[PDB]
Amino acid sequence: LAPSVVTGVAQSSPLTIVTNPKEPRQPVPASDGADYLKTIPGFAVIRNGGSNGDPVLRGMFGSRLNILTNGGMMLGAAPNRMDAPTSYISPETYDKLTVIKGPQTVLWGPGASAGTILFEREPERFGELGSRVNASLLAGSNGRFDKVLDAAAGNRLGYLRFTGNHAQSDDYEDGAGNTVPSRWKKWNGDVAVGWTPDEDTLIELTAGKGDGEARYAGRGMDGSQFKRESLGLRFVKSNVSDVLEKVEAQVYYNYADHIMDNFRLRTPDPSSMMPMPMASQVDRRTLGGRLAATWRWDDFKLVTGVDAMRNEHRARGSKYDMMTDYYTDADQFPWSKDAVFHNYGAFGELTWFAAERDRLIGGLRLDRASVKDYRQTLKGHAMANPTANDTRADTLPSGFVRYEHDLADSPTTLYAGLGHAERFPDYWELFSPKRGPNGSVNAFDKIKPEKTTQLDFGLQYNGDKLQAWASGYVGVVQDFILFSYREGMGSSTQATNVDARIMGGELGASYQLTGNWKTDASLAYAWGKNSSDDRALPQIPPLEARFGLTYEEGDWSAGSLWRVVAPQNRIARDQGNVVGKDFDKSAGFGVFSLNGAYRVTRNVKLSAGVDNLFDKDYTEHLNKAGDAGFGFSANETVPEPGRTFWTKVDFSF
Ligand SMILES: [Ag+]
Ligand SMILES: [Ag+]
Ligand SMILES: [Ag+]
Repeated sequence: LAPSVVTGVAQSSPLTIVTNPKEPRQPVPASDGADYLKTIPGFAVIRNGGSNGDPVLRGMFGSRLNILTNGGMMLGAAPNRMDAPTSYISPETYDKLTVIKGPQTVLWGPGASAGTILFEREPERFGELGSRVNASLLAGSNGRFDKVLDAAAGNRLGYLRFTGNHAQSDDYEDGAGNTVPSRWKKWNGDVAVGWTPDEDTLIELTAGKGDGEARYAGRGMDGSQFKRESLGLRFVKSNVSDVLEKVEAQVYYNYADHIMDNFRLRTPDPSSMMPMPMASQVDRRTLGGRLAATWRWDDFKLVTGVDAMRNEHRARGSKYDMMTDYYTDADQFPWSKDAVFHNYGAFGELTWFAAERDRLIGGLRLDRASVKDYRQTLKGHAMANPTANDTRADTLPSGFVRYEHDLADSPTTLYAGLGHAERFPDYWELFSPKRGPNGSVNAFDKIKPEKTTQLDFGLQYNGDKLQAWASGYVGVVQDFILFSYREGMGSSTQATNVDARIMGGELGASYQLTGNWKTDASLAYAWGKNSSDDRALPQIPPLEARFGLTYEEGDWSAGSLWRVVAPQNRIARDQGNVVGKDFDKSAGFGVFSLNGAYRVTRNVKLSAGVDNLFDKDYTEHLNKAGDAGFGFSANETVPEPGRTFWTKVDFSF
């Protein structure tokens, strides 16, 4: 019952990881969504700067991960994901983070081939009229400073709840002593109003907003604005009848308003194809809802429902009077809508509790997706858009079966699962490519959906001294949406569909040596082949191992962590996604860290860490190339941080 610092999260039930994001984490997260996934084996991150990394799950990028917040979808607006969904999330302000690996759920929306990720806030439970507050402060190297506050008050009938944060850091340094362009700032504030007439009923209104900025070593431009607007309403009714156990309904609204320039957090590079000041503003408006019923009886549990989502993207840019010095900022022109998406779905999951050591789970969903290209003109001056105002649509079924078995002698679950997932192309796959497949007018017009078929299998072992887990996967992907970079100038990109094979897995254990000594370890491995061109997939994270050792004693704990990464020699030069491309094989490396925690009272607890103690100078295979306007040469990727120190206090009254 001593506190400690999180260095890895184990897989708790089959395919499933649940963690409390308010816990300290030993490579200290930069207050964004991707960094809180680093602690879960299977996840890697593309670094852009000091924050707003792009999460990669089992080597799978982008919307193949379905990342929800309170059930709703946040989508950003940069043409090259400079503002990925996770850049708007602050995990500390949530209560639960859940990951389901593989296409093994249909409850949370379309296209979740790689996995679904669920940041949740839980409704307040208030008996007598009262209040609660929990908060934290973090301080560290390079001006790192974080405030987080979560307060609520209410009684049996209802509650008001506020959660907020402010967080920042200056440019960090790499192990070689170089200052990396990488400073950032984020703030959020969210209210929830809860009404609970009887305990069978809950109705919750939520609203919030946030803003931020980020310097990006790995881009020619910086994020001067990350405006978020959020509205949500949720209704849960339990115990409707003897078989109807729950009914939940949900509506959300997320607006994202991103600015992107080369003069507010940097100087315009005179040597680049962009010597003059230049901003570009983009927005994303997402509206969606969910309606689900949960039926329970005998040895069965059936969950049925529908969902729908719409979203809209606009952009507008600055102009530079090149024969004067006059600059007209982007907000002096009207927005140009360029894309609208629609999806509607119906879904069900059935569970059979055969016997008591036996579970069978099946799910199915049918999705109707559609998109309309609203670009009247394109990009090199302006030119005609050959698909102006065209629509296209498709109907996509997905589902899975999964069998779980509990052994009698020893506490072990074995599971295997077959799943099939179909994903409509997202905004970036249809609008961002400069070119589509060969002989197409553009990407919007031809890029096919992506269809994944995958076998998932693994085990859970829950002893008293030894907890172990493992999940492996083999799958094929039809019409994998691939980017190829055809620099030669600037860099032009082409979207194509290819066939792919994928395999890999994660495994981990945590063994209690004595009352005071705990040890754990994990390993994550992804692998991919372009079957169409007979060559590796690009942008695949290399093999990864974590080794932790912890000593607990009464009210305090001290731990050490080794992270060890193989080189990546399977690469696909000038291929990748909307954000990055492979170019060179990566070096293996090792990073070491230390941490401690101390509980000073039932209300106050302390934490501290040294990240990368030996000031190792390294980079990750997935990080972006650093920009020529900063110090970087060709394909030199962004380095990770050198030694950083952090300390943190947690309050809970
Ligand atoms: Ag951008
Ligand atoms: Ag620019
Ligand atoms: Ag320009």
